[PDB]
Amino acid sequence: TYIDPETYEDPNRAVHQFAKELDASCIKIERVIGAGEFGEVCSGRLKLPGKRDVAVAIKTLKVGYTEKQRRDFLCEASIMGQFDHPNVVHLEGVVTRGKPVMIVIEFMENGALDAFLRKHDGQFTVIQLVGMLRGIAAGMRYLADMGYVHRDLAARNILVNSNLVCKVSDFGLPVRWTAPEAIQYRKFTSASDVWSYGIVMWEVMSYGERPYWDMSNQDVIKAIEEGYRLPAPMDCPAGLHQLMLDCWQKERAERPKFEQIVGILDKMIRNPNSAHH
Repeated sequence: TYIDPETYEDPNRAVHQFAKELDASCIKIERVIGAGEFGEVCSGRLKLPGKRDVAVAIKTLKVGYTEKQRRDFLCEASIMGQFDHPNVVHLEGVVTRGKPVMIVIEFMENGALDAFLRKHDGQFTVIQLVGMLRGIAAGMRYLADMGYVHRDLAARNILVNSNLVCKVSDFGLPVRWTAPEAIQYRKFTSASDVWSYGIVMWEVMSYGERPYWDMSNQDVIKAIEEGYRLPAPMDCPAGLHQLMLDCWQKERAERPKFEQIVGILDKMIRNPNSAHH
């Protein structure tokens, strides 16, 4: 079960409990692949004993960090280290003292899902896109069952590997992805994650359009309050859009659970015609 590392009196102690310390000499930084909240994100490789090198992403904590930043940065590792599922990004380990501070994660060659789909706009069949959504739902089902509420589920936080497997990422600690009760009353639960999941479905079926396009945050909020919901994207079957609508139920208890979502998508894969009903 998920342990919130901020329940520890010393959060540094949780890092060492859940994340393997790595020798910096075994980490090769090859290229800068992104900017993070805390420092550059790089691709490279990690040398493991007896094994061929594994390709990794390396999140750096930029030099000159405070203790608070180090703590906040490493919290991601102390959370990610607790998980083991095919659709959740795997933690290789961390470098926390004595050498440049880093979190080392499995390399996802194709990067963030929203950018990936924008690049490959119109190149995936409904069944392929549904397969991606099913992977994300299976990752979320696992997390919800572990007692973990994500809060920032969005296509930009889903990573895609060279085999097109989609995995949940971003375990550190927005409006248009967030359930109304979470925006207004800070009630974040797995049911508000299901609302976010609905938005992710729409992002996927639209090949990475911005939810609600150019509407302002305030206009999104008001629209949702009046019963507005985003339409089926081009080529999106009606049944799949109905599942989005179900994720966006005003009353959180009426939204499907992730287990139900997985089942529904599996049925659309086995019987693709049923995606229209």
